[PDB]
Amino acid sequence: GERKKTVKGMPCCWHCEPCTGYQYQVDRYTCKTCPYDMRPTENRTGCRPIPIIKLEWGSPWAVLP
Ligand SMILES: CC(C)CCC[C@@H](C)[C@H]1CC[C@H]2[C@@H]3CC=C4C[C@@H](O)CC[C@]4(C)[C@H]3CC[C@]12C
Repeated sequence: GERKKTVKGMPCCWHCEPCTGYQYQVDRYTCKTCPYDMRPTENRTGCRPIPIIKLEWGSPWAVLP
């Protein structure tokens, strides 16, 4: 769940830094950027649907109506 370990001139030892928040560790060397249709979960690998909210009957801004 943490990509972009960039290899130096020698292809043996790498430095690992976090990718972007909206990006993924889908592959070892690819940040996937899962689309806006669904939000990253706790682990940065694998997409997860966004929770949905609606007009709640107990909404504080729906008392006077
Ligand atoms: C007492 C209730 C059930 C009926 C009468 C409600 C009337 C008086 C209206 C007039 C203005 C209204 C408030 C206007 C704005 C807010 C801020 C919001 O973040 C929570 C609800 C709250 C606090 C409303 C509550 C209901 C309210 C006080």
